[PDB]
Amino acid sequence: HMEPVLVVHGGGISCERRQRVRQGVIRAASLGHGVLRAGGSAVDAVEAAVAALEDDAEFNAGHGSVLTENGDVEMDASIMDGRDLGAGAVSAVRCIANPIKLARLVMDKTPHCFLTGQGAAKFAADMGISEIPGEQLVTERNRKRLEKERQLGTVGAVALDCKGNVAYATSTGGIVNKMTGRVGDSPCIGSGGYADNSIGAVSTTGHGESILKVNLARLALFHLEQGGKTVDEAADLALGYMKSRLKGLGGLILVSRTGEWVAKWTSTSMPWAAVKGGKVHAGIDLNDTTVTDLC
Amino acid sequence: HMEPVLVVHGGGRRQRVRQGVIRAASLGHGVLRAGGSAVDAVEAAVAALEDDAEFNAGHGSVLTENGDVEMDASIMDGRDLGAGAVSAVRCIANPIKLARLVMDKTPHCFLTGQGAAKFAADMGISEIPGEQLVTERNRKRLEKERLGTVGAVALDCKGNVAYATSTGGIVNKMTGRVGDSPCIGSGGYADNSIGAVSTTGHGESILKVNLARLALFHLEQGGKTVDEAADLALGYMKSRLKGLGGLILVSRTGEWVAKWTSTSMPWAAVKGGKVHAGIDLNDTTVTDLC
Ligand code: NA
Ligand code: NA
Repeated sequence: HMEPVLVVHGGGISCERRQRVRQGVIRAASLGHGVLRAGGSAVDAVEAAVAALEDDAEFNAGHGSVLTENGDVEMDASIMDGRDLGAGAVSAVRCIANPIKLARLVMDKTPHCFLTGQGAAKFAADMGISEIPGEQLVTERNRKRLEKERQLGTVGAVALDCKGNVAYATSTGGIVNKMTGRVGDSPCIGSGGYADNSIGAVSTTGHGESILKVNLARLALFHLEQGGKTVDEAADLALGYMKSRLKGLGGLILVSRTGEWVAKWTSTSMPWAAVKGGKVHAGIDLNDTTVTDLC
Repeated sequence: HMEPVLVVHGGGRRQRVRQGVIRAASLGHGVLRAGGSAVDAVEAAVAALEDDAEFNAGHGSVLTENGDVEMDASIMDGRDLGAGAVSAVRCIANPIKLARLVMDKTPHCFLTGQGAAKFAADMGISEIPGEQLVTERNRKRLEKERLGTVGAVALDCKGNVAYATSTGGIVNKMTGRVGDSPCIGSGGYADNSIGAVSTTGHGESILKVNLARLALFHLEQGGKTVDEAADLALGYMKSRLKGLGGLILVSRTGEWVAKWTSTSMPWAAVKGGKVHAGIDLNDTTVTDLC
């Protein structure tokens, strides 16, 4: 039996904002950790944590997603089971409250790993999931950001369950003013995340095009798997390469198969929280990390 | 200035198929001999395979559950890691040519569905009637259910590498299913520091192991040949997931290979005046370029 670990991240700050964002990552991580403490799977727990961050309007996924060039919300998500490399993903999903829950259904109920657009909507209907009015996903802060851009990152979770299984989930609204039908890294296995019981699990955030081009999640783990490196060093190398090769900035969370974990970023900030044992860890910048008793 | 290489593959009547891969690799190699880029050359080769009704890509793509064609394609420039991809494209003759415009004309790497059609429109590319991409063999195969991808890799005269991959997907597939072909690291990968790969076979498996980047991971922790890297990458997919397929690979120094674990994989390569081609472990031919 392994001691379970759940890590979450938000994206990339009106001080009353800092505090709600911090509260949101702590809530989603404690929620996912609760699943693991009850004997649920790593997959069950990442789904739960990421669906909570989707429902939280302060984060760029589900409700609160950034807007496309058309003032529309288009969402991407992916989930992976490190035991059998099971995977599900959805891209350019519209009018769906919880894209990560649809991605998990692609994984579990179809022989495919990735559905897009109208195909993903049809499958959602076949699963009994209802469409919601598009404007319910849109916030006034995001309308404003859209106008500004015409003259935020992802959400994610990694887990290690009591049986030694790892999983990631990632979900996002994308990048503000994106072209209709743009697909970023978050639904793409290898880039937005990767999970393998032989190594570990990763979920990423940042400049999606750079993340895709270096396959950042899978890269962090190649570094971990070849030896002589801790989770910290493996993550700094992977993010180090993205920055040096492409100038692309971002962040990642990583949990090894032995339960060591890290949150690292080369952007200015990355909301994150982790729960292991009886302690909750969280922060946003280099200097504001806190640790408190779980309850 | 390096000796240039172009490799192509098909998926998984045998003479027409063999002629196709050879025609495609010679076309792409001519681009390189004229001093065109690795990207130029992979685009040209895959577009030839798209146009050839014998290969599952572009004209000749397999049909979805609704008897429709939906195509995926990707391209990557190993010099700066530039990349473009499209998924679930309908009514477009040349998906790889759209993928290349995504790479060169947008600040994005991947477009899907109706957004990709809108971008095609912005670029001046016409939609064609959908039935034009449909052959009778494919209407037939769709009945029976009630072929893989195509690819190229290239090394050019200045030492740059690139891949392209394009596919119609899998017969009777779910609407909006996306496979490995448009996904960077899985349908292919290219990086001047190592090499380029393009893949074919069971797409979900190729996605789960990121087959293309995996082949290169084996190649880059040196003292391994391109053959060994391919067998390792492919051997892991077979053993871990029982997934079969194949790949083509060329290193930054010009060594190249075509490997597969499926029953066959049409392939061709052109290097130093010679054209190599095959379908099975047996029937390999080498002839001079004319
Ligand atoms: Na949200
Ligand atoms: Na074709």
